[PDB]
Amino acid sequence: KRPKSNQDWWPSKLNLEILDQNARDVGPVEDDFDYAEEFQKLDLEAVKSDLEELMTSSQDWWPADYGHYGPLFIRMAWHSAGTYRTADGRGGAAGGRQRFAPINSWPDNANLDKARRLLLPIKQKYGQKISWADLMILAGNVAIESMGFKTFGYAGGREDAFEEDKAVNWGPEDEFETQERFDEPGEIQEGLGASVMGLIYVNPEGPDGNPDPEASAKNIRQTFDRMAMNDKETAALIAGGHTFGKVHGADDPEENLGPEPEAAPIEQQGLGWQNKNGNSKGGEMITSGIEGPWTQSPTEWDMGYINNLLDYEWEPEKGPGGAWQWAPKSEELKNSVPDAHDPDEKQTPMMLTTDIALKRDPDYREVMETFQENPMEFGMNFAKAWYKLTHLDMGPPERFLGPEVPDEEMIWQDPLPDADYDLIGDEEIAELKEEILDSDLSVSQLVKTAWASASTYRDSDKRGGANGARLRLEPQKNWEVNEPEQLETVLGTLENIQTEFNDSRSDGTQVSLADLIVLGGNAAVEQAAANAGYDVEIPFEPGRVDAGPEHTDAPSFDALKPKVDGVRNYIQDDITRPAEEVLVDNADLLNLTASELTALIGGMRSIGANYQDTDLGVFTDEPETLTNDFFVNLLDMGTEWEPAADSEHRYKGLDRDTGEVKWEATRIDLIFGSNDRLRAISEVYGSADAEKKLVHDFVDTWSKVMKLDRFDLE
Amino acid sequence: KRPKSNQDWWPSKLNLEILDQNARDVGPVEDDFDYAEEFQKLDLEAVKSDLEELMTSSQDWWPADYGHYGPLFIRMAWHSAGTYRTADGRGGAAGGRQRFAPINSWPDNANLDKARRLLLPIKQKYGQKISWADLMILAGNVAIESMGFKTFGYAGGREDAFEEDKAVNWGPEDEFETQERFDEPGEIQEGLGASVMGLIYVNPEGPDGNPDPEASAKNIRQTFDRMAMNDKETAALIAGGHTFGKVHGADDPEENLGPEPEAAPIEQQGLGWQNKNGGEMITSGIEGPWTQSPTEWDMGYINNLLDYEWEPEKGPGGAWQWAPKSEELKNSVPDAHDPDEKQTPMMLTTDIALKRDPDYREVMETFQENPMEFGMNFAKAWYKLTHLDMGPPERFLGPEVPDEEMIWQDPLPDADYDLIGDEEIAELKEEILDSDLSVSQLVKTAWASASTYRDSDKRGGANGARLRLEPQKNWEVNEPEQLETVLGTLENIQTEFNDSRSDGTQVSLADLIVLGGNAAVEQAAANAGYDVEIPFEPGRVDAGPEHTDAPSFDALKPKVDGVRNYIQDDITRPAEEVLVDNADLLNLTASELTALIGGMRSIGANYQDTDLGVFTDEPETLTNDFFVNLLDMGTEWEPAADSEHRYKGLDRDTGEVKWEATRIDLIFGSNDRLRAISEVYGSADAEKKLVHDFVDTWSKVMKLDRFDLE
Ligand code: HEM
Ligand code: HEM
Repeated sequence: KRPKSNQDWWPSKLNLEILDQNARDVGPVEDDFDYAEEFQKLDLEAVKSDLEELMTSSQDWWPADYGHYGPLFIRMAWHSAGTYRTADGRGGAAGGRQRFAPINSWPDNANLDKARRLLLPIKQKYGQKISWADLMILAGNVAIESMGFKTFGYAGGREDAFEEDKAVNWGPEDEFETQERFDEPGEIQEGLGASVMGLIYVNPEGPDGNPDPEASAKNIRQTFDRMAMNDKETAALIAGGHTFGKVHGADDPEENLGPEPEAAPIEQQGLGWQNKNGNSKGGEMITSGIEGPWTQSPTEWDMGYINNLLDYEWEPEKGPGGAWQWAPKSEELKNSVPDAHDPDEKQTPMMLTTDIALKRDPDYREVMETFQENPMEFGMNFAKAWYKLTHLDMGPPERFLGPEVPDEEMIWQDPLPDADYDLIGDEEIAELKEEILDSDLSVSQLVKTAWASASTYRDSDKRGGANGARLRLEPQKNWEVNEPEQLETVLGTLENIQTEFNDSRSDGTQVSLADLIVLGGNAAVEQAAANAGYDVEIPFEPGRVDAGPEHTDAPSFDALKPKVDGVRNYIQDDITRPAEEVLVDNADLLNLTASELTALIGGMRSIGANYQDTDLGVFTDEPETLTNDFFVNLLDMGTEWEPAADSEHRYKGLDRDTGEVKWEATRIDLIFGSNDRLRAISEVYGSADAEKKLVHDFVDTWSKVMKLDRFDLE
Repeated sequence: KRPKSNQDWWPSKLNLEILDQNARDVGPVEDDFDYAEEFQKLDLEAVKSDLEELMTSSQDWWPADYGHYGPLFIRMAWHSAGTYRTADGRGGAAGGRQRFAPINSWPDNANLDKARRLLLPIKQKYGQKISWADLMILAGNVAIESMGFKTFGYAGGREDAFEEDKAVNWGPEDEFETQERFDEPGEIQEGLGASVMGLIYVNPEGPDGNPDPEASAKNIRQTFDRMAMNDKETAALIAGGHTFGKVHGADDPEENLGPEPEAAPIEQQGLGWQNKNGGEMITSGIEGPWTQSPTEWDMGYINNLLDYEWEPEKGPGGAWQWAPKSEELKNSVPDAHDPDEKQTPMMLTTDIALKRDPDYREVMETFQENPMEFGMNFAKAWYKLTHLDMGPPERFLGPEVPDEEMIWQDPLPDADYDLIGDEEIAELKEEILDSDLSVSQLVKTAWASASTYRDSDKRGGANGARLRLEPQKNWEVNEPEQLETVLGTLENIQTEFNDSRSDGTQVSLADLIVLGGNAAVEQAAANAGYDVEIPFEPGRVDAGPEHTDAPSFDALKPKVDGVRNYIQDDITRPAEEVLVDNADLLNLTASELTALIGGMRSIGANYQDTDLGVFTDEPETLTNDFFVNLLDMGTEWEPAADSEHRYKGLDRDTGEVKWEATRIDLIFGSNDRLRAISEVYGSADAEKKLVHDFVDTWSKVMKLDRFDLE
């Protein structure tokens, strides 16, 4: 049978498994070497040369359309990066997770198992020097280039994952190719990048399977927006992409294709969708169930897509695979395209409902008209959009490796300016820490501010962090959670210190506000530990710079705004999920393990760095003194808990005997004494000789978070 | 909502998560610090003194019955150790996993959340010096001692787990307290230690809820047998345990108790079964004490059971229970809380089972004839029950460990001789390689010796050379005929060496087996062009039949052996699932398992010397050939005709039949995660890494039962 899962018995059980993924690096790789180093040893041009040859080296087990695999590889790359969501930065091509379930078996990724299989020889040849992640995007680039279109650039550095990302919530649906996320097109439930479970963006036949182009445009626009693309970028990508290849639907996929990869027999060795007539038959190939090319020359860059779409009238019909597609009302395009495999046959172009959407929608139409009138403009926008699409989850320019990285840095890379001054030394670091502690700022204020600065980092797409001090810029400076009013006060004091420090130097040395914010936080934690009798020294890495509005796409940073913040015990009154679930989801972005999260929160409550300075979870009589009081008091059976009257997130801790109110807290605090696993960690920290251990573990986790975006140490 | 799992989309997806548990050590504890060292610092007597006081220190949130928590702690300890299964060694008290789901929420563990909570202050007071696992058993011991019965002994050493054991298959049922595992009592499906999902062993009311004691006895006998206990031990444990306390069922549990811990509100802070309404406690739904003095060791249970006639009835909680016919026992027991109230003794269907079943009755009559005999059968059975998953005697720690070692500990003799040195080792290795034994014979034999180890209960392993004794020497998988040949040759080497020595130095056959294996692996590596030096730990001893309970070792027999590509024809689960299950027992991660099998196939050490999975034309040469050829798209795979787990690999262009393989070999090229690992080892410049990873894993397995080093 099956060893069953606690998840099955209790559907609402905290999914700590997502944090366990941060406790180790699954896979055979040794944790002594970084991929960046290995990639640097790669002869990129040699790999591209091999990719070039592969493009026209048809393998019989999966015949190349028109004798060129290029279009297939472009789709592969498109789908690899296409799962990206701006909401949490998850999905995307950075880990090459298209290779693992569930993505590897999504209907929208049908036959991409074969595409990836074609690249295996090249992958084996270069080994660790090139990740599957980097290889898949490079294959897409070489494809495009070999078909007459120079790409804007390419960067390597994507480290391969060895399993799926367990933290990604792909939707509520209990079945692929079905949707329970939108009633009206354009109103998809927030936090999802697609309109249908198992699809990249939208249904190619139209919303809910109805060939309604106008409605389709609403979903296309919303989904692409959730994938960081605007109208011009979306139109450029779709049009540029569909300028190549064709759709496959020789027959109905629901009855002519075998089980997806995950459900396929062991002998298929990782492949899926076995065609009843044999995969070898190019003329019987089935993928989406839709059939036909978009242009007359499917393997050459040109204006064929835009011209076919705009210059002709189209009608909705049922294709050979039984799916909705569009045919031209004219007879000028009849059999105007050669058959993908039969040298003695021809085909007629077709358009997807989603293609017609670009022509029917007013705004998209304006863009397409402009593109048709200005080929160079079309090319320019597609080149930049393709580069963006394939690199948006790689983080800052510091992480872009290789000889093909453009000199130009794009705004979506959240670029950082150079430090035109000498860095502070050890003596200055000690000096500044003392000066910060000697100001009117409290330990709580300093800890709260440093956390506000670093807490925006997310390991999914490497965006956020303390470097740049974007906390002082829009929109962060005005985020409710950051307490704008209070924030300005703290930053003013730190700015004055910066001013006085810089003016007193005579050697060219300067300190950034970004560093002082973190340095003040470290000093505060050290002081808190000192008040408890412990002497700890937090390692500090100077060099963070102060980014300006010119380096910041303000609107794009709103996605990093936390709805729940554990360190500050902040809970937005709009959250749907239980507070603890959001807490775990956010902890994952900071690469925290269950134990680290526990030490962080429990240690923090001893210091007391709450939003609006509440006493929620602050189970101690000596605030700003780092101890294990949180755990000792949380575990005291002398206290009985209950939801607070007329409160949405408040709970009261009452003396079991007297009935007196001893403490107040939220689910963020109480989850550590409720969840079976977290309670086990709490018991360790709440024991008699575990205070020093908690202090050190807290300090280690604090330091870890403060340095998350310092890729220079990576 | 919440993120769905691949498990939900694909129910039959390989559960590699069980192997991932061997990769990292969740929990806040350092990876270096070892528990044995910390327990050594503990003042055991001080802990017992505190537990002694706790027994009569009633806490308002869970008032002690009869003013003594002893019985409750006994039940807590019995349930902690009670989930053990000999089949895989899983379950049991060694990790204190009663603290985590699903066990912490099984209906049979109702209100033990409170029992464990009572121990929290002591746990906090002593910290890392005593694990929850050790403390729960110690609490049971102190309870028994405080109520007038001396225990046989106690050993510390149980390292706390920080999560549930994902490798345990608790059963096929989709609902607690239901059973889809037996059609006739005494015929429960293989591999399960209980007759019902969510219960420790059996239904207290009777099989399928029918109060039939003769039938109940059949399930009691089979389940306890699956937990390593025979008739005398079973009767002694039940009678001894029920000499204490009572069952709680003031009203029906189905409508009077709140949700189990895992489903309880956050404010309950880990507790569950909150009563929705002198002791109105409700646990099992059955109500009443077994004896007149529930907090005193005596013959009350046995006398009440055997000296009176009993009849079944529905108690106040709506459950089956038995009442005595005589009015002599009516109101003979004080109420657990209401001092001005009395109660009549009761028996469970499972207790009446000990009287109605012919064989159990004979045992009980014997117990009643001599309390001293009953007492010691119970003392020894309680010790066994609570220590059977702790491994050999070397792992038993503390001042209360008995000088006497029991056969279930799989004891080992002392080495009454001087250990061999580096020169002797080098010499012996050469001697082995100079014999007519092949690289394959040596690797296979060393694997056969070491592969029986299981991390679940720490049984098995190469120490003791039990491979040469019954029943292992005759297991089909070990190829008896071939094994004898190897052992004979190695035995002659041992004899010659031991005689040649003059300073009293000797070498065990146990060590020669492993040394031979290592030498062979080092040779296989050398054939491929690699110089590897496998570390060797001399000191394994040769156990004899007197240190071996032969029938108990059959539980360690493999149904599937990946290294030897052996698959029993009676397996129910897919071979790859058994492979993963067995890999977990060897503490292997997915990558280690992958390196082990792949590397092993280049060496070629298959059962019956088949070419299954041996994707290389250079056998006994350690390379990454397995992966290179497995991943070659030039080859197409198909199921072998009329085969069970066999496949054929054909060249796609030439039609040449290149290879033969099993699901064991092919899963590494099919499963999404394993294939990613395979691609790494099958890469152009990864052969050296594969060789090293294989060697490291081989060495790891050979040393699994070397606790002396732990
Ligand atoms: C509104 C978004 C889109 C939808 C609904 C969509 C749709 C689809 C469908 C249904 C197929 C055919 C699969 C098959 O049967 O073989 C296909 C393929 C293709 N798509 Fe798109 N697509 C979109 C966007 C994009 C983008 C942004 C790119 C790349 C810049 C790309 C490029 C391709 C290429 C090159 C092919 C042809 C593959 C081949 O010849 O095998 N697509 N698409
Ligand atoms: C498979 C055979 C057995 C069955 C069916 C069984 C059943 C039960 C049930 C139904 C309860 C009452 C739970 C409650 O309502 O509070 C109980 C309690 C008890 N059991 Fe057993 N049991 C068995 C074996 C054992 C063994 C082997 C021992 C220990 C040597 C033990 C010791 C206890 C103790 C001392 C209590 C009383 C708890 C208290 O007073 O709170 N039991 N059992």
